[PDB]
Amino acid sequence: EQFVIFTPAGNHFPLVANGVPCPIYIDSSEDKGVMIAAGNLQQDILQVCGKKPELLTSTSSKRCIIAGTYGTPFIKKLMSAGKIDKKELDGKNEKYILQVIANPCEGIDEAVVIIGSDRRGTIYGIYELSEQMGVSPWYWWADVPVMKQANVYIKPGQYSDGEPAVTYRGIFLNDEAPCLTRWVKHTYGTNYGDHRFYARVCELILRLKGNFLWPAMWSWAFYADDPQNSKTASEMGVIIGTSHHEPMARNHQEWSRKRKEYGAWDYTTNQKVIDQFFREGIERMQGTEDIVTIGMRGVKLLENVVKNQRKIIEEVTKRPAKETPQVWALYKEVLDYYDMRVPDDVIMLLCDDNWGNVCRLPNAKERKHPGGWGMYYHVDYVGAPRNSKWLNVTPIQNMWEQLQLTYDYGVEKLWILNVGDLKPMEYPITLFMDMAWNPKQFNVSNLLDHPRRFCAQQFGEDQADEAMRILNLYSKYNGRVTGEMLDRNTYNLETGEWKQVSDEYLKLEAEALRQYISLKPEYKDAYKQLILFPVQAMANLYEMYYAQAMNHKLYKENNPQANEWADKVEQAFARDKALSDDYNNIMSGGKWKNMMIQKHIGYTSWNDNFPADTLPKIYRIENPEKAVGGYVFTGQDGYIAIEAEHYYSAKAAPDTEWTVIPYMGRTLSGMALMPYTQPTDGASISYKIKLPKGIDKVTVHVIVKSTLAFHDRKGHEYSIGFEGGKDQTINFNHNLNELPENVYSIYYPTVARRIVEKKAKLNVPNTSDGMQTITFKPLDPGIVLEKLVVDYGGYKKSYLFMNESKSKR
Amino acid sequence: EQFVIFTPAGNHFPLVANGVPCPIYIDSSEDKGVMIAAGNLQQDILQVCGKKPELLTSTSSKRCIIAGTYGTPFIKKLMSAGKIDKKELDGKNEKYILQVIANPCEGIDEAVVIIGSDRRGTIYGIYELSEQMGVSPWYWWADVPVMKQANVYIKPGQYSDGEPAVTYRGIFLNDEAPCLTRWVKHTYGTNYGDHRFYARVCELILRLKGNFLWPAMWSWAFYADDPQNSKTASEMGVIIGTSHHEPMARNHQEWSRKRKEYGAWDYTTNQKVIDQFFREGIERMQGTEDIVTIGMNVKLLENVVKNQRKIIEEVTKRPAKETPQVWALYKEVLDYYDKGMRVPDDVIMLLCDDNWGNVCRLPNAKERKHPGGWGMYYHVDYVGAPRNSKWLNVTPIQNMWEQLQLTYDYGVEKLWILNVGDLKPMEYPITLFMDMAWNPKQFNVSNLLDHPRRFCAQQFGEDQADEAMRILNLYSKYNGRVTGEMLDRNTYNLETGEWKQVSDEYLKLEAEALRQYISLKPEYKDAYKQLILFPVQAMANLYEMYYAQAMNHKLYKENNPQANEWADKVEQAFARDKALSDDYNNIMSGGKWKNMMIQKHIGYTSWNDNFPADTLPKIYRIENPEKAVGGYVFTGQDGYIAIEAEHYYSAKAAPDTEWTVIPYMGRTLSGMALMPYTQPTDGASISYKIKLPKGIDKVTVHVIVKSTLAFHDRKGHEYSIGFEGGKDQTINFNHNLNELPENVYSIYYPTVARRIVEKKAKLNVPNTSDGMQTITFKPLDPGIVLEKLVVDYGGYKKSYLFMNESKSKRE
Ligand SMILES: O=C[C@H](O)[C@@H](O)[C@H](O)[C@H](O)C(=O)O
Repeated sequence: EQFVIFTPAGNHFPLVANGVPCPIYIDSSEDKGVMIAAGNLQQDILQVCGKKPELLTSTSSKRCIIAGTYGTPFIKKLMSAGKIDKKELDGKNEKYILQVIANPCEGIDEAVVIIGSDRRGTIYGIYELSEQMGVSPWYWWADVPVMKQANVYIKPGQYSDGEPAVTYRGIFLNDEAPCLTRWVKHTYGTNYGDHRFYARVCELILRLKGNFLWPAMWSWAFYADDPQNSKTASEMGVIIGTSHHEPMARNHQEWSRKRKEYGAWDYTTNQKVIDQFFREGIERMQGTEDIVTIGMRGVKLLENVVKNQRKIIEEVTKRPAKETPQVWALYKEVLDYYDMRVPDDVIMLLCDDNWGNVCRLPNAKERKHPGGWGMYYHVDYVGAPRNSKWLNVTPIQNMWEQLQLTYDYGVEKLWILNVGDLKPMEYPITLFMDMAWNPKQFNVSNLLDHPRRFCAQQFGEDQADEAMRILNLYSKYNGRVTGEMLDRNTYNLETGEWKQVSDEYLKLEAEALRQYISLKPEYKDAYKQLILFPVQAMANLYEMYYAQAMNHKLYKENNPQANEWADKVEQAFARDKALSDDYNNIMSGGKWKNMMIQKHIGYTSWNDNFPADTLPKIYRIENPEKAVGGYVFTGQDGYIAIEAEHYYSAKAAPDTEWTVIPYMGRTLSGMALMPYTQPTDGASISYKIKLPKGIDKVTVHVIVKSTLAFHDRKGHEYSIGFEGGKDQTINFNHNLNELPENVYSIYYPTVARRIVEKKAKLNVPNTSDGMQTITFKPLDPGIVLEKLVVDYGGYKKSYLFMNESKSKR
Repeated sequence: EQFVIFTPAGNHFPLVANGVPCPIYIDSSEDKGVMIAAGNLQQDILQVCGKKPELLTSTSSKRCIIAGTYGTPFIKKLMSAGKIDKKELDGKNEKYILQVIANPCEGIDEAVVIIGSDRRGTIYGIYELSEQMGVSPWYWWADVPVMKQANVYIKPGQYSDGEPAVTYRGIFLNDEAPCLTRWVKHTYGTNYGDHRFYARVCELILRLKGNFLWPAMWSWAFYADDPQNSKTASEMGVIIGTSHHEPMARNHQEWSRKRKEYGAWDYTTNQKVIDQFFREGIERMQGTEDIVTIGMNVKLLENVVKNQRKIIEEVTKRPAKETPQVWALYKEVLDYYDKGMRVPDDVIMLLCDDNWGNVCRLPNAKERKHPGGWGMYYHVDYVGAPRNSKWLNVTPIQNMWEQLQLTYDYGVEKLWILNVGDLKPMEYPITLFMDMAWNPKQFNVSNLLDHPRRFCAQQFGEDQADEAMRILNLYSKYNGRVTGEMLDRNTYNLETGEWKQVSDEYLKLEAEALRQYISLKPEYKDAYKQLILFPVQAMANLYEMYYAQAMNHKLYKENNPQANEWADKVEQAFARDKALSDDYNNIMSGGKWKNMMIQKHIGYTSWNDNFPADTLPKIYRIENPEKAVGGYVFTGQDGYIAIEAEHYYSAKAAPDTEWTVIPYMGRTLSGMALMPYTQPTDGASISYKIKLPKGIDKVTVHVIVKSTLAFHDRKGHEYSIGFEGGKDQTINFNHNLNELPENVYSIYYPTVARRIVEKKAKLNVPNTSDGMQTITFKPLDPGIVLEKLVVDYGGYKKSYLFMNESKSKRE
């Protein structure tokens, strides 16, 4: 695989040495596609080493790069210069051989030689070299830097990716408004995708070793909007197709724009016009490799359409229909129809369910279909049950798992990926393309090596593992539920599931942020696009909805903590906006402005009908300073853990106030009678609980601050007991001193941990009462009550004394 | 309070206008301390505006700053001219008045005037002006940037911090090796703390408005190592003391270093030498404001004190009461005092916290009349039982406040001295401590957090204050739970999710600190790292290390090869701990703080750091983890059994297929699928062994498979699920997952978007003699990916992740 190294070494070809690149020889007979690729190679080398290689007029230099395409005597001489068997490329599809060859031809001492079995092979060779020299396919589309190199040497040996397993390997730009469309407008000034735009797309497809494109078709018409569109793709070597409901090489919008003139999209009543519309599509794609969509939705009718479309193809081409590549999509009713006559030569394009699951795969008879089978796969969708157009939400595993299946069932003629706006599907696109190239090189053991190599490529070797880990995780997390379908109820609040997934995503963000700040500066934009932004956007969205669910829970409980969670919803909502603003406007100098504007907060339907991202509903407790006391707890799972601030009522001693010390202690806060200069006589603080009826004993754990015996050598006491029962008086610190028996056995162990936990076994006075009241009475000043746990079988020893039990006030 | 503003305004004094600072006049009569402070003021102004104010030779400039100290004739003349009453300062302690004054003296049209009741007051005035112009006390000690200003104006009015509530307000550099000691050696090129180092310390103390210092005494001797030490402190205006075990103004090391000559630290047998050692301490500190530690059976201790005070009188030719003295009551001594030990009236009785921020003893109402007053020695760093805390700040904001307010309310107001360890990273507690000692009654529970908020505003700017304060408060609280040294895999409860909770929560805090960090203007990054980010990251990571270690041990005991991942995480976090500290030491602030963050903190088995180095916590790895598959047995708890599909007991593949784990596949752990999908599944099964309570006769089993569709056969995919000893229930999980009108919107699209298919099967539990059940999943069609099973017998709660996996072990 890896033939480029970045240090000089003997019997290694010096492609760049001491900053100086060798020149490039392309024979002038080569297709313009090869030339375009060679030109990009030149530029890539310039990016790599700082000097532009010369494009040689003739076979004259000691060391150079030679690229060309099988079928030429120049290339024959070169293949027997040396020792490359014709059978390595003869009749092969989209294959290159890359090899350092000594004395390749008279006037050249040594060359790295790239020979394609056809022009795309040659292109793929060229781009393989470009890629291995450190120009990612994503150098432009995700601002992946080209690491500068003084030296670039090529290993001896013969290098090939072989032939692609899947014949046509493509993306479909779709769901393209508003992001791609406004981005294109912003970047190119055009209210359509013009050839400058499609030149970038096509360069990307080819660098990814794809060869196929369904252009954007919502409001654009690839063939019609810019007469250079087709020529650009075609000369670069990208095969163009149309989506499954765009027959006969016409873009949907060519009809829609002239609907009043064309009239009805109905074959039974408007056939002459539709046939002619069709005919013109075929005429226009003659001379190209484009694949012709057949069929039509306005069974004997559909066959007649297809019969007629194929006649039209024959009339236009003066060739049998079989010689024009065709695809018939088995998209909906049509699949039912098929379960109908389809000619042998036609690619039967099967569809996923729009969510990455294949619906139908051919059986063993079906697989004998000479035209082959296709798969149209989604990583972006607008439709039921809800649009997924925001972030990548395709788990790496799921794409792999269904594509391996797809290939194993003999679907190998055509793979086409709905990529939405292209960004931010950069990774799945790459996986898709690599899998279409060679699905059998992938198995469960090595799957993650793919995102690993991708991350090595995008962010460097030293970042690959950790970036891959995060890429894999965010893809998984996002697979769970799309941002659009995520809301306050997706996850279970009461079980801790929501907190778990929210905390987990934030942990992933922390990690992504560590990685981000560790990057060399030139990787930051790519990492932001490919890793950090999706992670932060989703982690924050999670927290928003998590905080919302908490807000609602606590609001129903009349607990003024609801207000904090409301703040968090507002903050996260604002953060969502700041994150996208940064992606659009700041990142990459605003190169991707409008690529990240998809509405995602406010869906009440499958479609994003609603105007804009909108604040999830939250509630606030008015006068939260007064919303204190009145807490009643319901025991669950055998215990009641009570944060001391959640008292039912309290009564202060004279010249004192029960005071909440927020954050005090290990958990929520502390309650203390203040000031400490006053006796506490008659103060108490009471907690109301609901035990299951019948529980007759509890062990109450009382957690106070590790206050020491500062006022009175006897130490501090409080009493704890049920209303209606006997109060136990506990002296919680009389042993917290330096006396030999105490100093190591209890004193130092205790004080370093800042709390004192005392247990009181209490008899429940009447086990028939609905509520019990536990009352804490500080008998000495300076006692800070932090927590109580009423254990009736379920308490598990916990440093935080367990999650607070259910309550409401 | 705030008298500096940063725009021009009428009736406001232009201290800096147009980038140009007005000059400074200090009368020649002023103490050198004031001069030193005025010199720093000059520098500070230079930092702020870019131009160094002139130190005027004489009272000749239209506008200038004038600072001086009550009692000089120059200041006398100045106050009896518009319009400052003598009573505002006469006899006041460490007070300033700062006031714009018109025609303050012959030759000056207008001045901002700072008048201290004494030289420290003046100094504090000066530094108040520095601070309000934007020079934090932490400008050097935590690299807090000085926001440049073209214009700095002073509000009219009279400004004062009053008198400090607590007379002596100090820090104790302690536990100082290896960090402070090596940092000093590295920075000052000395093997001891010299006067240049102590000048920085003293500058910090004075800018914080403290006045007191117990210098580092482990391997250094402040008085002896550099003869300029004492002079420097003394002339700056910092009072020097020694720690409670260093009587009579001798540093402990002065004894230790001459222990052969000396020799026994025993008053009963080596009194002549010890008395002389003492006498020399008192001779040496004459001329200074230093406070003399006294003390050293009860009759013996009284005799020592009697003799120390005779020595003080002999040396000073004055009554002992005129020499400030402090006698620490900890341990036996406190009992002696209770038991009835006579302490002379003039002595400051220094009470001690428990080394962990809790006061041990406060004076009662009678005791509080002690004329010498009372002291509190408070710790935010400690080397001792039960275990050293000398790594990070671990003092919750609330705790320092809560005990210090108590301390003050009980009339302990002569002397507050804070053990600060290496000083860094206790920057915040030190500030809180100093501000509280200044004025404890300024603080209450309702405004407490405004203190760290102002601190964060000051250090990181206004726009960062709230969020930095929030993190500061939280990390301080989190650290208060348990010290890094005392934290280990057993601190938190693993089984309840507590460990995960606190680990995840700290990492969330780090995420937040990181957001904040990367939002900062670049000049704040070093200070924020020192003050917020590093402690947060260091602790969050430490938490994860120990959390991962606990998980490792749990899973290892279960013979579950997942243990290995957790082991990786322990190694990684261990390595991260090192990277974090390396950055603090070497990269942050250009390596200014090299060696300040080298404390050992991973490896404690006992109270002291007497182990060679931070060391990898013990982890265990399952050898041959690819073979450590199957053999899982689950124990139901809480009314359900949630089973990740990979955790099967046994499996049998169909011919030419292999049960294959697809890691990460699905919503939780992974997926199990018979591969490849080109083969019929005839006879394949995968079985899970569970322990139900024997009373259970029916369960609803939720079977979670990937939303695979009917790709091979229009009938769709089936599997069977059932108990060994019971009937296998066949479920067709996707026959309805198609575009047929009945299905397309009701079930098809709602299902596939969520990537899974959950089917419930009510199963009867067959009666087994073992109490064990085996539940068996049989894919009858290719391409089925089993992800999870939940066996619900009353406890299942509908959950998107189908609830935390139940307890299991294998083999
Ligand atoms: O914790 C402090 C160090 O262990 C000692 O040098 C110190 O002298 C004593 O333990 C103290 O804390 O005052």
